[PDB]
Amino acid sequence: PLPKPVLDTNGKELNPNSSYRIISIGRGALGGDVYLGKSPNSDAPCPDGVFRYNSDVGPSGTPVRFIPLSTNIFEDQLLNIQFNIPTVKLCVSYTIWKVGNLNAYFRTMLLETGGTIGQADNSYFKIVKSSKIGYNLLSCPFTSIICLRCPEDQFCAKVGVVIQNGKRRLALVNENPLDVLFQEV
Amino acid sequence: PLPKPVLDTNGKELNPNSSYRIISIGRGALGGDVYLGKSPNSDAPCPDGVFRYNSDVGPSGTPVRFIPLSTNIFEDQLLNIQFNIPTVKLCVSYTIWKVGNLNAYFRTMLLETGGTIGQADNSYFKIVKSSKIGYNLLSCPFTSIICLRCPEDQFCAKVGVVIQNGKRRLALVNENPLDVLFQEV
Ligand SMILES: *[C@@H]1O[C@H](CO)[C@@H](O)[C@@H](O)[C@@H]1NC(C)=O
Ligand SMILES: *[C@@H]1O[C@H](CO)[C@@H](O)[C@@H](O)[C@@H]1NC(C)=O
Repeated sequence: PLPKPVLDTNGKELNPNSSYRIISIGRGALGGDVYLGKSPNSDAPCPDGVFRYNSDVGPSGTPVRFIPLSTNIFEDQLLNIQFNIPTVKLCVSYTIWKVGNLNAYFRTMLLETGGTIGQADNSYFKIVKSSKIGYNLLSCPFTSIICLRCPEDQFCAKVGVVIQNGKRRLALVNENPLDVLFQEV
Repeated sequence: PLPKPVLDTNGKELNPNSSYRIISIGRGALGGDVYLGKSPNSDAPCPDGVFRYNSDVGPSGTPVRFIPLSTNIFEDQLLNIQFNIPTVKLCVSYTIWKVGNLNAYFRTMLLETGGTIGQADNSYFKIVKSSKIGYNLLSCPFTSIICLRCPEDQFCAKVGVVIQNGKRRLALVNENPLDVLFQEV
């Protein structure tokens, strides 16, 4: 059963050598690209939160790029995500996607930057097919820990949104995964 | 298939109304009861770490008690653990077992106090049968998050030991779960 590659909004497969906006299936109010923001309650000296805009009628998202364990970007395979933007050089670290510590208010972990590439921690995601339209992101935190009788001894979860100060904040959810598309820039 | 009850070192089942030492199968140097200590690098104002002693030839453990979702203490069922000791009343909270945030050095989560009873977070454990001798503790953190295709959509892990400042610190492990016995006091 051959690994299936993830495609952009043009059919053309996903390339490590290129940058993409993670854009929303949902249209208008129901849409808004993923971007890099500052968490309302973060002590980080850089923007460290992963949000989507509240409508698609405003700014484009922040270009991300993907980093497989492989050579190519496939469905259902661990990878790193990283905002692909020039930074002031305190924040030079705060571009790699990561899943945070458990947040008691939201009872889930939230997406943030400050992650690492190549390492077995909280910085691994999966692209997969939505059960509805397009693609879902997964977060597979704790790759170093045997998740008992789980697929491949690995804990993974769907990536959705919670509302944090009236902004859409990507977080691990149980229902309504964010369905997304990748759009080269 | 009827729920199996967890028994102490006397055959008598485990009772919410009683206190137990979590003691080690291993003898001598290989033994040492679970106890309540202060983490070498904790900012907590109370002792907040779960350790076992380095030999069984020293002090007895700290009595814990168990708190089922049920009425009775069974194998393979979520429960809370709490040190059962009189406290100075800052620390009155710092007796309920909990699993910490991911620790990058050890690449796992560590056992600490500061947990809560009854709530869907990081304070849930399971008693089960060791694959070798006696009982293993499990930690099922993140009960609020759908662990995809995992048993009951729940991430669980074995509880073992790492060495933190030369003391034995209970933590989520992959191999060598701590095999234990419960001994009423
Ligand atoms: C991108 O750049 C390197 C340069 O050698 C190529 O080998 C190529 O395999 C990499 N991947 C793609 C999709 O271009
Ligand atoms: C302990 O105390 C209460 C008092 O009513 C009893 O109902 C009993 O069911 C509880 N459980 C055990 C094992 O004694």
